Amino acid sequence: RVNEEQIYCYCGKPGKFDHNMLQCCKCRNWFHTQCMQNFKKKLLRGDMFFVFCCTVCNNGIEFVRRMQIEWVDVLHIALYNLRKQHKYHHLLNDIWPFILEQRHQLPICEKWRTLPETALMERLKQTLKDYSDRFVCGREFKRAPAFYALRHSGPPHIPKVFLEPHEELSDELLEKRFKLMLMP
Ligand SMILES: [Zn+2]
Ligand SMILES: [Zn+2]
Repeated sequence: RVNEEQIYCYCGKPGKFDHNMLQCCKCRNWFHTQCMQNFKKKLLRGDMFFVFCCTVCNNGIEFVRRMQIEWVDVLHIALYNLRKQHKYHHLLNDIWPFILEQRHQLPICEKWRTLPETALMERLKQTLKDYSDRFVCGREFKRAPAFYALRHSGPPHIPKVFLEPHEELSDELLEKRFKLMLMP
């Protein structure tokens, strides 16, 4: 009755989407990063912000590009990796440190990367408000609210990129068609 059908990589083994797996834009098949050619980077759980095209669809040349991600993406990644932390998460105590730890590693613009901490705090506070649909705000008794959590169980929202088989794989096309930003 309830057997979950697991998708498979071309290697023949199953896998998890939010755990080192990417989907080809052209063929729409899923691949283990290891089962890819020269992809060897540890990936935070939920972080799939890449544009991938396999060797089959791209004339034998594997195509990977890292996306440029916004603060909401960083926050969703933060809350997704933490929570899987025995209800909510204090902004200053649990969310703030983690982003600071990973700021260097995250695919964001230099402005975001080198942004002052006070200006960063207010920017993060507002982002969580603008994205109230994804983030619940929690308040302690007789305390200003400092607690946040994902309103639902899901991983970071990531825009789907599906190309026609005959289309060029230019960064120009990806930005014109899908409104994406790519990390240089
Ligand atoms: Zn493919
Ligand atoms: Zn595989």
